[PDB]
Amino acid sequence: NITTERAVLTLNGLQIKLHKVVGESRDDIVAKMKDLAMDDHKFPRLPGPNPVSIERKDFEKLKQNKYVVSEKTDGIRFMMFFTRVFGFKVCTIIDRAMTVYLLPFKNIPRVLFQGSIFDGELCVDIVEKKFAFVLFDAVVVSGVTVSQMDLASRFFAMKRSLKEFKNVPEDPAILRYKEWIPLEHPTIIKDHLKKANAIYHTDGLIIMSVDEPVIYGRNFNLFKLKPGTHHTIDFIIMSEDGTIGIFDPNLRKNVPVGKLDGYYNKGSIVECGFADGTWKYIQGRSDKNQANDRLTYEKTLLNIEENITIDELLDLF
Ligand SMILES: Nc1nc2c(ncn2[C@@H]2O[C@H](COP(=O)(O)OP(=O)(O)OP(=O)(O)O)[C@@H](O)[C@H]2O)c(=O)[nH]1
Repeated sequence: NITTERAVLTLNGLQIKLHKVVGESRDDIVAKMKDLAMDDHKFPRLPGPNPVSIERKDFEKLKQNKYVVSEKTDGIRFMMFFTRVFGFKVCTIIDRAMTVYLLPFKNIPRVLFQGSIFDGELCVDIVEKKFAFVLFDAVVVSGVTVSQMDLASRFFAMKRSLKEFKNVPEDPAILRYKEWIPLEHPTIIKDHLKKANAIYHTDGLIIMSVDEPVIYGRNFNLFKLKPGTHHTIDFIIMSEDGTIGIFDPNLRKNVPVGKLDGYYNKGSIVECGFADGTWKYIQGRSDKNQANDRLTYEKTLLNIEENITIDELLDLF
């Protein structure tokens, strides 16, 4: 059988009970995905890109090349993976740390089970108060490697495979498709970004290359933008007086980086925002025991300083 364990994910006030696939069953699915996606990176990872924050330096690049833009859905990143394990057709969703859950839909076409790797976001539809799975892109469709084709081709492949799929009310996530809008259509982007934020929780915008193949991992040419200056970091309290630290993952030592005004419990993780020269407390995170790492800190500082906005960026076009 596939060894399961149950688990519940909470997003936006709503929760989904999923079977987390465990042990050797998890390991087989992962290995299957690694094969299908032809990924020979020695460290386990989803076959899809992780964005970089836009910087002022990239504005040139965007002006020379072709790019699409979309809302940055706030949810959990999942690679959706159709396959067969032990002869059985299995629809998995796998997260960035390579945690597998089954997510079953009644009417998935059997072609999909020849091997389909789609990328997306499990998220909540605000209007409907149900979960949605929003597809960004496809890497392999019905055994056919689509990743080296350009974006429209991949969507053409993905949308073809699902042409006959209909979601039934008892399915756990409504499947939906990211509507990608060309960066040279600002009025079409804004409207799309207005209508999108009626259905979903977003965290800005994603800007993606119209034609490059799929990148697995950090994609220096996939840019995210956070609306305005509202970036945060998690520090660890290194002293009861609020010396905040940031984690150096290769020292595995927390480095003293600032101080907060207040009394704090040493060892706690505080989410802080920058304002007027200092970090300010926003919320304590009882769910974390680790601060963010130096690179996220060094990068977030640059972002705060650059203060790119959605309106600057949308005005460039
Ligand atoms: N690649 C991609 N990611 C998208 C898209 N829409 C939303 N996202 C999400 O945006 C994330 C971007 O990475 P980050 O900016 O680090 O966001 P995060 O993983 O929520 O982490 P924090 O920023 O620490 O909250 C992706 O991992 C996706 O989960 C999209 O079209 N493409």
